[PDB]
Formats: sequence, structure tokens, C-alpha cells
Amino acid sequence: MKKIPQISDAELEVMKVIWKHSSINTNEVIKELSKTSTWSPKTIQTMLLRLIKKGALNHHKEGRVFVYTPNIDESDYIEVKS
Repeated sequence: MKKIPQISDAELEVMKVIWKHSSINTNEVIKELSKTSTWSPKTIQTMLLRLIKKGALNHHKEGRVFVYTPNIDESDYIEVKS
């Protein structure tokens, strides 16, 4: 459910990348993150899942890939007990 993003630097990298885009789709996201930091796709899926679960990133299912719309922007990485 919506929670303030309890973000680790590793997740912050994906936030940072994503915030440069209007949104981004899964393929492009995995590719971009893999290129910038060679983590297993599972890692990316986990990060995405976290951000989705926490209501940090909302997404839209574009048939096969899911497009990520940042729910947070103003609250640029503020870990408060919430």
C-alpha cells in the first residue's frame, strides 16, 4: 500500500534513472539498469516490485510490458518512519 519510499541506494539508482524519463517501460528499464549496473533482471524486478508495493511507482500494463509512472517526485528520497 502507499508508504513513504523506504529506499536503499541500489533502488535510488532506478528512481534516479526513471525520473529522467516521462515514464519508462519494463524492457527499456531492465536494459538501462543492466547497462548502468550489471544486476540480474530479478534484481530489477525486485526493485520495481518494492516501489510498486510501497505505492512509490504506479504502473500501467501496456499489453506485455508495464510502464512506470512515478507517484513520488517532490518527496525526493525522504525515509521517515511511515
